[PDB]
Amino acid sequence: TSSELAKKSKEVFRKEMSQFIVQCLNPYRKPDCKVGRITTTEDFKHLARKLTHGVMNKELKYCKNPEDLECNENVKHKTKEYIKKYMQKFGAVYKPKEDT
Repeated sequence: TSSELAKKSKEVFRKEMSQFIVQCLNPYRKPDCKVGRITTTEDFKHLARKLTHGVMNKELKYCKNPEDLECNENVKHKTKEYIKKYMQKFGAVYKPKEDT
């Protein structure tokens, strides 16, 4: 049932994860963020979207069956760790035009 299960699971996942990523990015949008400080809300939102999309794509590659495409613990783990490591490339400020 995973073709349709996943229709709903990807949107739910991407939503959960966008919220989780949003939560994760929250300290970065703060004016005293040392690393990967998010410039603007639009950038914050764009990045949250983008990160959701990259976690999603990478696991869709290494999972292939979206019955497991969930913003689960494993995924969260991978995500927030990915996020940190990701934002470390921006430097002080988040500069997506100089992103990977």
